[PDB]
Amino acid sequence: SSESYETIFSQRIIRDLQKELVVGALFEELPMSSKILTMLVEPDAGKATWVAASTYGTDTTTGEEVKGALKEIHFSTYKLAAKSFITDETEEDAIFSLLPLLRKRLIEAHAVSIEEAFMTGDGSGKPKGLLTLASEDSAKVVTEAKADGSVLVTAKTISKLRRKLGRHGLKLSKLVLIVSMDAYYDLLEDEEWQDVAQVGNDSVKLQGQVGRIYGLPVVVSEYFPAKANSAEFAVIVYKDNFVMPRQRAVTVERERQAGKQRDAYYVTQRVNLQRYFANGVVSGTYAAS
Amino acid sequence: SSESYETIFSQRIIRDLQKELVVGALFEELPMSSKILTMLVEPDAGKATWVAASTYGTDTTTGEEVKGALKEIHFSTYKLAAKSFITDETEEDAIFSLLPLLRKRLIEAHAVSIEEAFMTGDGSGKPKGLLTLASEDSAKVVTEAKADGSVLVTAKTISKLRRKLGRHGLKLSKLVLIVSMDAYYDLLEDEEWQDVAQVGNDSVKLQGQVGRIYGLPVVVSEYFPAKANSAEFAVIVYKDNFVMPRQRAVTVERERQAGKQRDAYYVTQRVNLQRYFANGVVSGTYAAS
Amino acid sequence: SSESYETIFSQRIIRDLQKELVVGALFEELPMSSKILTMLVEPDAGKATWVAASTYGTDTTTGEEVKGALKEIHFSTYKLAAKSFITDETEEDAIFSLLPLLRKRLIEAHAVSIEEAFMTGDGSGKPKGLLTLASEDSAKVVTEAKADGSVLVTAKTISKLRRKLGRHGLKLSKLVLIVSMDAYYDLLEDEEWQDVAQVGNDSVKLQGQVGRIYGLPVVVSEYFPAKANSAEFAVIVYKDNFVMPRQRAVTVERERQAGKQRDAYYVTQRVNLQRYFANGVVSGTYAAS
Repeated sequence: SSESYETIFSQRIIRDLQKELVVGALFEELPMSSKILTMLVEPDAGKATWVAASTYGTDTTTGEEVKGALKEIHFSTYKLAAKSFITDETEEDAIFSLLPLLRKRLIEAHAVSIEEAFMTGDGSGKPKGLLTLASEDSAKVVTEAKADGSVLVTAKTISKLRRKLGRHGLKLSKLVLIVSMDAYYDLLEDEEWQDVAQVGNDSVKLQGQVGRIYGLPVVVSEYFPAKANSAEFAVIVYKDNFVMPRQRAVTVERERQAGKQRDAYYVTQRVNLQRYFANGVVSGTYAAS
Repeated sequence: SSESYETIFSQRIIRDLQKELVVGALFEELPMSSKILTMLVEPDAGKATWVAASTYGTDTTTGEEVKGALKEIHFSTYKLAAKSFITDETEEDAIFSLLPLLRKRLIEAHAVSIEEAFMTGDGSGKPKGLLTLASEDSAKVVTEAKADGSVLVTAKTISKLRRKLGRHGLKLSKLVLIVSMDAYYDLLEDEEWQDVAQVGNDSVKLQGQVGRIYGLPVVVSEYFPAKANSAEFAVIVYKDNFVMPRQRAVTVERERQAGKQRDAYYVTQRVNLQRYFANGVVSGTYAAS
Repeated sequence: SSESYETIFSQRIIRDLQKELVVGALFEELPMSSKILTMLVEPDAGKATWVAASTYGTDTTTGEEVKGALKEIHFSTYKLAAKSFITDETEEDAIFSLLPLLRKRLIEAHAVSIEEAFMTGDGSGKPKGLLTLASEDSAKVVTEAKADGSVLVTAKTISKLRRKLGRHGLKLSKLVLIVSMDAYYDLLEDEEWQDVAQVGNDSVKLQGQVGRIYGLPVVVSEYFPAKANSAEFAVIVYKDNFVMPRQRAVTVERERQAGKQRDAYYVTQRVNLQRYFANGVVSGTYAAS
């Protein structure tokens, strides 16, 4: 029964460390059931939470006001499988000497691809990657870094970032920056630490990454191209939208033959990631020029 | 059925979850029953009690001696509702248990709004804003620290007020400091340790607040404006002044229809916030101007 | 008599403890029992076999997708010889137990050789060693130190090599620094300890390797050849790079003759160092360059 049902109820426990890789791999889990879970509902957007039941009934104007929100929350993943195989038909002598050994790895690059696409995705097949949202959140903000040539990615930069988001965001609570390595490359190994960067070690407090640019322990991760023109910087409020419609129980399907003298194990995934607004990130930019 | 009246005390123990929002909420017990509780007392703000029996009631100077008081101790609350939809209609395709998938959110932001209103409010409908309460007694001791950038009082004025109100308040009964994360970047990322400060664990034996200098386990959490002028500290005897005069358990109101492809949610919360005497609270400042 | 079986238990338990000599090597040991574990796959080097299976998997380059990746992962370990008879003519004096002194130091230098061989080894009969496995990748980098003159060498080295380890694992898991005490003579009695060099216990905290560099902890001692041109360092994530593919160990034959009457304790051992990737480590360098 090698590569049947004897281990596959535990590689998902490995995925219980893979999704626990903090490139950003939880905003909020949205457990589910069907194909799509839809709510047409209008989120806490335009508030009005409590009223005192007392003074001015919305005090004239505007009505709704700004959305709202309708879009909707027809929320839906894809099969984001990282289906694998080996040839079992080789190791066929009561082995069982591979059993985490051939995994913890599948589950890795599985998740690595997952957050890779979470920079480098869309909605197609994989959901949104944020560089797609970067180029379209109307905050490709230019020209920040001249980048890879006569550069000063400072924090007046990041001040324009934060004062181009805290609008739609809240203010420094929580809100996140997500960057490149090249960001915390040359904006570390320096005394800048511009208003801040360096490092704010801090350890422990909360989720704890690298840097603490205004306390924000940043996401390098980076699935960018360097090449001067991308983002490094991704200023956005973590605790707003950008939620994770992660759906279901993962069923790797250790199918057998399938010829080629091999056996094939269908490292599934059905999760998704999605927002709640018109806007989202502040995007670079940190451009060719 | 569903949002009709059934998941009920559910949302009350959810309110038990963010009763534990750790900012002002840990206060003094009060299941009211009338509209406004009114007590009467010329309170702890003047007398000077007890007799030396033979020796006397202190003749000419003085006897009244000031005010007083004849205010008196009426306890005036309002209500926190929560008005928002959920479509309890198109979604009927067999989940409903989906209520926990849908809920909390509003009761969350409800409570968020609640304690931010405690920081920021006007007295009316929400109670009085904590910085406003810092403003009206001029707990603003401008400008101890100065305008967001090399800002200079560690616990210095805090020890000044650990003598000033720390006097009709005391020392570590209760004594707290709500701060900013701008302020957390000041006096955490710290080396001192004045009494306690570093790193803000700090011994422990507290109540759960982020950082601790001296023996004041500290609120950061921060619901003011940052920017140069706010009170980035909050030196208040957290056991004397400012009780919550609550009313009841918050009742939720699962009215359904309320027509036209939607429904009707109300979550009537009547806790409050009220003090007694003059001033058992300082704060900041730390000031632009 | 002695020189025989009743020793071996009380001998291999001594081996069961310097088993834990951790003085360079400690991984997750692949156990074996046959001979070769040979695995017929290409590891993590782009697959990550993600699927939409749905949209369009970019019909151009390349497929697999890059070099290579099957080595193949063969694993027949290495029979490790130590050997030393004793005064095998004189526990006819029934000493039972001078060997509690008289043994174990054989396990001492035995394991001394083991770990040296492990981190400095040719490939053959052992497997490979660290600076040796450093020594074909051009991880000999340039020119962070300069011929042991102006050797005040900090962590900029470690910064850009940390960015080299900004790689495909994480940050600081594991990411280490098997070092030299002359490499410590750079950054012991440094005034910096810039990021961190010292105390690196720092409490004590991690394995037994105190001194850390952002958590890059310390293994010095009699491995690095000096005069600048070996590494000062061993910047390797212990996780992704390497495991131990061991099988057996001590099944020492305490054979007898061996002339002038002494007992051939023909000492056995079988463990392994072997890798997967292209790169697992850059280190130093720290060169005469």
